[PDB]
Amino acid sequence: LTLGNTTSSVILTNYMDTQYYGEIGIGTPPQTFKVVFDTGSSNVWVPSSKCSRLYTACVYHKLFDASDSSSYKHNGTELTLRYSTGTVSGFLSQDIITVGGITVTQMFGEVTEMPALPFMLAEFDGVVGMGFIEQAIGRVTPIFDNIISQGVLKEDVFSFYYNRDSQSLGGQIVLGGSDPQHYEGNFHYINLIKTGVWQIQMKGVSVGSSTLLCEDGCLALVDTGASYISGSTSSIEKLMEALGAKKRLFDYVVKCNEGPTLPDISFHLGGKEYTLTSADYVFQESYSSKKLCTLAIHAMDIPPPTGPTWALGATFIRKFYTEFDRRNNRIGFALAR
Ligand SMILES: CC(C)CCNC(=O)[C@@H]1CNC[C@H](CN2CC(=O)N(c3ccccc3Cl)CC2(C)C)C1
Ligand SMILES: *[C@@H]1O[C@H](CO)[C@@H](O)[C@H](O)[C@H]1NC(C)=O
Repeated sequence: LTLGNTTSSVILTNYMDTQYYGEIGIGTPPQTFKVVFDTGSSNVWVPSSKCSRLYTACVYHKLFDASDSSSYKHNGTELTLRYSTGTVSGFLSQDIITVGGITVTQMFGEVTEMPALPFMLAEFDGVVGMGFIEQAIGRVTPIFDNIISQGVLKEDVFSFYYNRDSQSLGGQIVLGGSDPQHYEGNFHYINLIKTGVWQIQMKGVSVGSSTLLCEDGCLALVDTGASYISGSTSSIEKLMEALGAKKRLFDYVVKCNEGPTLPDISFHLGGKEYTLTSADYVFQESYSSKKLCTLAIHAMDIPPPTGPTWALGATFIRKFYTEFDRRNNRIGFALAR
């Protein structure tokens, strides 16, 4: 493990508080893509020019054209990424990828099958997984592992800052460090339950005074690629019940007036109590009683080995700056400023 003296940031754009993405270039000359950085997976993919135009999602995103890249190297083995809320499919390819000014040779998936629901709902074109090789499909090396192999980063860590807001910085990732301009107080760490997955032990979840949730203990996925906080269907039904929340098709709501009356939600992680006020988790876009406001906390059942498990996504990261320590297998939380 070589540690140099470089640091890179990626500027992130915030879309509707649910999608955070920046820019990467692929090939010679670079073909730019908007991608999301997902600690909850470990592959890289962008949609491919070879994606049937009968896939509307492809007609609406940037497509990588190998035949315009003088650095592309063929491989072609099949690939399928089955995420919690949708699937993509295609084949492996190799080329140069610029990310934060760092240039790295990388194997990625050229997706030739991307469903309208949901990809038609995506602002970005692709994903850059920030997880370990233990979660990478097709045994493909992760892009951070590859960057780490170059020995240029100060520390074997990267940090996420998601702003709430929308002219202003949308978000920011620091490869090989953190940006103290974005957090305050001290960091506080937790060791990953295991290596291979950005997940940690969670002691309890309290809704207001009356602590409903996992009084015993549970798992928490720290997930930069997720818009919401998610828990087991079971856990979430009880959580929601105590908020007077009404469960609809894909989300929970409450009469827009009742939003601010909603109590605090805390999550106990290694000693500190991480609390979110209603303003932190409601989409207050009205104050009327005649209108339903949505909650940034979904119900989602994740299977073994990973699940069952809570997910802490953009709803949480927005309040607490997050550093992913690969060297020590821990995750620091600080108060985002
Ligand atoms: C292969 C294996 C590791 C699966 C387990 N990992 C996972 O499911 C990932 C865990 N992090 C979250 C991630 C969210 N996905 C869900 C998804 O639909 N996106 C999405 C989000 C918002 C709008 C539109 C879209 Cl499309 C974003 C995105 C990133 C494609 C799935
Ligand atoms: C895809 O990469 C793997 C991993 O090294 C390799 O064995 C395989 O031969 C590649 N396929 C081709 C056709 O280049």
